[PDB]
Amino acid sequence: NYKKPKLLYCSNGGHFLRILPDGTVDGTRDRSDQHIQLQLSAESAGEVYIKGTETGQYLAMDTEGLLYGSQTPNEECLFLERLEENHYNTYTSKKHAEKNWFVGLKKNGSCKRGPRTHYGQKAILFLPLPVSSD
Repeated sequence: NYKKPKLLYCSNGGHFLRILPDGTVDGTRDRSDQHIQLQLSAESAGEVYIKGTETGQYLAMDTEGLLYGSQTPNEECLFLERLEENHYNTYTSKKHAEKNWFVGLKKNGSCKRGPRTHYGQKAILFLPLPVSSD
């Protein structure tokens, strides 16, 4: 299990985080979706980038709290990872950390924008899962 892709499974409705070619970020319940394979890479300890391998885009959060796919890994692409007691993780926008804006998905699969997210919500809980070698 060395350097293989990962999925991020959201507790809220069981959606996998999805980064679409047009830069849309949402969730899908379809675990065989073509746009859910991710590479999580660390910067400093507890800082991560989340890259959609099928498009080459990095997960980013804009100044309004909306998730989008960025072709370039810039300041808006860094997230602070925390490991909750329930074994799911949360991801906080580093650039907007003072606002406590999380990566989040609604039960309908759409992005729950930064200001609509809230600590303790199922919307913000993501479990990293493997993708098989082949």
